[PDB]
Amino acid sequence: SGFRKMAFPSGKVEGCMVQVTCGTTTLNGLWLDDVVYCPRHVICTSEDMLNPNYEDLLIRKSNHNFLVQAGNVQLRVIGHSMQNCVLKLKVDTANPKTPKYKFVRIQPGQTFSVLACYNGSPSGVYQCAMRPNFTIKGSFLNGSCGSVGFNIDYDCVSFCYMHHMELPTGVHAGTDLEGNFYGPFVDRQTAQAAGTDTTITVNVLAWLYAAVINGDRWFLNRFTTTLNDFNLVAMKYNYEPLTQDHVDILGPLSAQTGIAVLDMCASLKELLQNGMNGRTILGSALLEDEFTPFDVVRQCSGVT
Amino acid sequence: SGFRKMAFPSGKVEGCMVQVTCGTTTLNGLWLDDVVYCPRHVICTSEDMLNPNYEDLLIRKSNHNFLVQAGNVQLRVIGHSMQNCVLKLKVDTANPKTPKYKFVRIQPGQTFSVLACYNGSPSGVYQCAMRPNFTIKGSFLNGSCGSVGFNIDYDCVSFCYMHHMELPTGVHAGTDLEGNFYGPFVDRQTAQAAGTDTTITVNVLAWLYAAVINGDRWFLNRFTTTLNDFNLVAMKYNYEPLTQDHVDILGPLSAQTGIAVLDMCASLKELLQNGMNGRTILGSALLEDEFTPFDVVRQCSGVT
Ligand SMILES: O=C(Nc1nncn1-c1ccccc1)[C@@H]1COc2ccc(Cl)cc21
Ligand SMILES: O=C(Nc1nncn1-c1ccccc1)[C@@H]1COc2ccc(Cl)cc21
Repeated sequence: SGFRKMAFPSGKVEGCMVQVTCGTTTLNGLWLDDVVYCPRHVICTSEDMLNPNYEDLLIRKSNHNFLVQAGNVQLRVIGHSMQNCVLKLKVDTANPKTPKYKFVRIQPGQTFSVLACYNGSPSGVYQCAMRPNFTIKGSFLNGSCGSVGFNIDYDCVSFCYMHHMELPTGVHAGTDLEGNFYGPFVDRQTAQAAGTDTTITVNVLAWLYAAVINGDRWFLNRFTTTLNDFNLVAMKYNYEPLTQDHVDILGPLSAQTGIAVLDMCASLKELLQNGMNGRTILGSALLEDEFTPFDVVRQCSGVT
Repeated sequence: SGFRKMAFPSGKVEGCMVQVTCGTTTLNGLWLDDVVYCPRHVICTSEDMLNPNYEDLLIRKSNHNFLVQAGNVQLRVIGHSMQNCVLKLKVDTANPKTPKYKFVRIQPGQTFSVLACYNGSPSGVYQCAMRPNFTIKGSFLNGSCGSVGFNIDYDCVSFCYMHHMELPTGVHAGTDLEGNFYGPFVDRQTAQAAGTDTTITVNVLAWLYAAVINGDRWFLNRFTTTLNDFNLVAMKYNYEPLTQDHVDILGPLSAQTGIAVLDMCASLKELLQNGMNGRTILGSALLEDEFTPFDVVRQCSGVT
C-alpha cells in the first residue's frame, strides 16, 4: 500500500528528446520516426515574441537554419513545415529509439507525465493534470519549451502535450502534438489571463477511494446525497459539476470499496463544508485532484 | 517557474530491471554488469517469512533454482551469494544497458527517485525521502520488492535503496545495494514498529526558499531568531534539530533570495505556532519536507 503522485517511466520519451536551435534560440524537440516536433516560436527572437507573424518569419528560414542535435550528433534537416503552433522538421534519419506512439488531445481533468527537458536533455519527470481552465501547473524554466506530456499503455506512448509558454500568473500553456493549444492561448508575449481554476471533482472522489483502499477512512460519514444536491455544494466551492458519466467511471472503485459513489459525494460535501480540521488524507491537508479514477485503479493494481 | 515533486528521468534504471523467480516467489532484480541484485526473501515461501533462517534456506538453492528474466529472455545464472539481506546472482551476460553507477548509503532527510516495478517491469516513478525514522513513504504493492531508489549525477546513477517490505503501519523499509537495511528493520514477518517520524527541517527551509523564488512570499515575516531559539520550537513540533551544517547547506538559497537563513527560520517558527490559516504554499496546505536544498537548486536551475 501507500499512495504517491506517480509519473509513468520516462525512458521511452527520453529516447526521443532532441535539441532544436534556430538562430540564437534553443529549445527541445520530440524526434519520432524521421520528424522532429518543436514549438514554432523557436524561429523568434525575444523582440519578435511581442507580435510575431509566424508565416512571415518562417519565409526567412531554410532547412539548414534549423539545427537538430540528438545526443552529440547532428541530424540533417531535409524539410520543414508549420502545423498550427508546431514545426515539423523532417530529418534524413528515422529515430532508432522511436517507441509505438499516438498523438492524442486530452480533455480537462486528464492527467499525464511531463519529462522536463533543457537543451534536449532530460531534467526530471512529474505528474500533471490538464486543468479545467486548460492550463497546467508545471515546473518549467526558460528553455523547457518543447518538453512533452504523455501517457503509456503497456508499450505505446500517447503524446498529449507540448510545452510552449508560461503566463504572467506563473501557470503553463501548450499544445497537443498537432500544434493546437489547449485553451484560448496564443504563442505570443501578450496579456493572457487564465479563467477559473476549478477543482476536478471526479478526480477528488477517485483520490478519496484511493485513501479508503489505503486505510485513511476518518472522513467517511453516515450520510448520503444526490447528484443535484452535491452539485449545488460543489458549484459553491468552485468544484466541477459531477455527471452520471463520472459516477459510471468511478464504478470499479465503488465496487472495490463497497462505498456507493453518492455516499462518497456526501463525505466530500462535509469535507468542503466543515474543512479538514487540521487532519490529513494520504498525508495531504488539501483535497488532491490530480489522480484520475484510471490512475487510482492503475496504482492500486500495479499495471506495468 | 512552478515547483513540482519531481523524480529523476528513469530510463537508465528501466534498462536494469529484471524479474527474479525462486520457486513460487517472483520479485524484481537490478541487473548491473553480470550481477543481478535482489532481496534475499525471494527464497522464502510465505510460511518461511515468520522466522526465516536465510543461510539454511539458501543451502537448498542452486544456480538453476533462480530464474532471471530480462524482457522476454532468460539469463543464465552461473553463481549466487548472499550479502547481508540481498542476493547477488552472477549471470553469464553483462547487461548491455548498464549505466555508469555507484552504490551509496544515504543519510535520513535525503531524497531519491523510486522506479516501482512488478515482474521486472516498470510501473511508475516517484520522489521519496529517507525519513529520520529510516522508513520511506512509498507506493508499493506485493511484488514491488526489488524496486530501487536512486539519484542521478549527469550520467552516473547512484543506487541508494532497494525495497524489501512494508511494516504493519503501511510504511516501507529496505536496504542499500549492499543489503544493509536502513534502520533497525529485519526482513522477517514480525512486529516491527517505526519510531517517531520527525519533519526534515532543513528540507522545509529549502522548500520555503523555493516558494520565495516562485513568488509565494505571504509567509515572510518581519522577525528573526537564533538556532537555539528556533530548535526549542522545532523540538516541540517534532521537527529535526537544525545545525550550522544545515545553515551552510542552505547558503546558496539564502544568497539567491537575499533572505538570511535565521530570518527564514523565524518565518517557519511562526508557521508552526500560528498555522497556515487556510492558506497554501506552492499549492500545499502543509509544510513539505521531501525536497533537499540540492533538489531545490537543481529544479530552479534546470540541471540535466
Ligand atoms: O513563456 C516562455 N517560456 C517559458 N516556458 N516555461 C516557463 N517559461 C518562462 C520562464 C520564466 C519567465 C517567463 C516564462 C517563453 C518566453 O516568453 C514567451 C512568450 C510567448 C511564448 Cl509562446 C513563449 C514564451
Ligand atoms: O511486506 C512485504 N511486501 C510488500 N512490499 N511493499 C508492500 N508490501 C506489502 C503489501 C501488502 C501487504 C503487506 C506488505 C512482504 C510480505 O510480507 C513480508 C515480510 C517480510 C519481508 Cl522482508 C517482506 C514481506
